[PDB]
Formats: sequence, structure tokens, C-alpha cells
Amino acid sequence: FNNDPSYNVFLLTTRVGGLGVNLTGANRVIIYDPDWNPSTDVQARERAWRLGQKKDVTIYRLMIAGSIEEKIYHRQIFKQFLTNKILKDPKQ
DNA sequence: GTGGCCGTTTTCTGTCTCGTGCCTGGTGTCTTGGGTGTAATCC
Repeated sequence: FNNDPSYNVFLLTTRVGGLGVNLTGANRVIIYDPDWNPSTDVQARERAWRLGQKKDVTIYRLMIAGSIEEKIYHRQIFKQFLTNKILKDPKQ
């Protein structure tokens, strides 16, 4: 994927992929389905947002409004707050 | 390219009987009195 001008897109199923695979070639990212682990998505974004990435990277989240996606996304935001007030400011 | 297992995400009238309890008829065991009995003592 990195060393070929063709082979533009490829699906990854971000459970198996994210162990540290180097995919700096990517610049755009599409998230299709929200996951349960709030962590599995940071490695997913890091599949194109490696340290010192060559070009700007963007994330497009898919979210079905008025569905379980709403509950999961709010849950993930709450989980981010959990690790973002325990380690940032316990007054939040 | 074969699978093993763990790891993971969330919070039926009808009639009868069997038994017995209660009512009743009998029956025990007794208490009172009433007379019979003895006492007895006036004179």
C-alpha cells in the first residue's frame, strides 16, 4: 500500500490491524462501524496518523443518528472523559 | 495455506368413607340427712 501508486483503497477491520503496521501512505480515513473499546480507534487513526506523517490526515466517522450508534458514541465520549479527568483534572 | 481454546465486549359433581369430635346415655363416687342408735342424767 505504501510503495505502490495504485492500490488506492483497502479495508482493514481494525481489530487484527493496528499491532504496529506501518501504513503511512494513507491520508484519508473512513470509520464505518463504532467499536466497543475506545482504544481500538486510536490505533485505527494511527494507521494513517503515524508520528510525523507526510501529509495531513482526516477522519470521517459514520454514525446512524437515532440508533445504538448514538448510545455507543456517547458512551465512548464518556469513556474519553473518564481517562480525560482522572489523568487531567479530577474536578470535571 | 487446517484447526484447537481462550479472549472479549455489555449489565368434576357425586358419592363415599374414614376418622373423629361432640353429644348423650350410662355410671362411678360421693354427701347429706334421717332415723336409729346409744348416751345420760334429772329428782
